[PDB]
Amino acid sequence: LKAQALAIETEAELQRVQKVRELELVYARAQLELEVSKAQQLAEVEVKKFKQMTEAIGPSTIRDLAV
Amino acid sequence: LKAQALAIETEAELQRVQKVRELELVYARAQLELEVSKAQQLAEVEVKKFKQMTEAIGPSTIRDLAV
Repeated sequence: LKAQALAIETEAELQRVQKVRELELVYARAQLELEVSKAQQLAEVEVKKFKQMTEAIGPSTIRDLAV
Repeated sequence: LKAQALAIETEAELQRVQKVRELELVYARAQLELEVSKAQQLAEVEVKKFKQMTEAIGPSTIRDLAV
């Protein structure tokens, strides 16, 4: 009889753990694409701002700011 | 019976956690585009202000301010 109750509460527990973790995995990957969305989109403003003012000086004079 | 009540309060809890986090994800990505909106738009005033006064000196004389 002690094994019957161990099966009942094991069935109950795994129904919950499964139903929880599967739903938490949806939230986990939504945070990811939002994280990736940020890192790549702030990397655009970094590159483009570097590219604009790298040509203003010119890639012929920038070699003469640390000699 | 203890497993019935564990299913009832697990169903209740996950209905809330799901409904909360899904709505918080909307606010989370609205803060992002506003963050990206700032970083790129203040990077314009930085580049353009650098570009205007980089030509005033001229990219032929700026090499002679640290020799």
